[PDB]
Amino acid sequence: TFHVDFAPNTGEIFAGKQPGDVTMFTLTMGDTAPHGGWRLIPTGDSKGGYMISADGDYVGLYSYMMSWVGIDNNWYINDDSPKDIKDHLYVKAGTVLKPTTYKFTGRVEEYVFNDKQSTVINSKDVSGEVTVK
Repeated sequence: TFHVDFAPNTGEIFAGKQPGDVTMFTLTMGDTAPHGGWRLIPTGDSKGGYMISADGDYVGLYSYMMSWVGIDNNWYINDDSPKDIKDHLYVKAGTVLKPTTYKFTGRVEEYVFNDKQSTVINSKDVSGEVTVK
């Protein structure tokens, strides 16, 4: 019922100063069963909303669909609906990328609301690696 697909850009990205926004990873989340929302928690070396290169450089990522809350270490979206949500984790135009492989690790959490509080009903560890030349 609950499902999470997470994946590197299936395309090819090349290094240098990116002339447009570019998606590093796609993030798709959905459940028909009832629910209030979704959050992505960047774990490990990714804490803070980063991907990390094979060389050790940390590059910030943005979410198309979700709001970023620094003090909690998560992105979140409130959404009552049965449709897969498709989000892109991307870098902004102007971001300098290197010829290397970038890694992101996180945890997606599905929750439900109860008038005052939210409560986690499913959870999945996501992980991926995207290469550039």
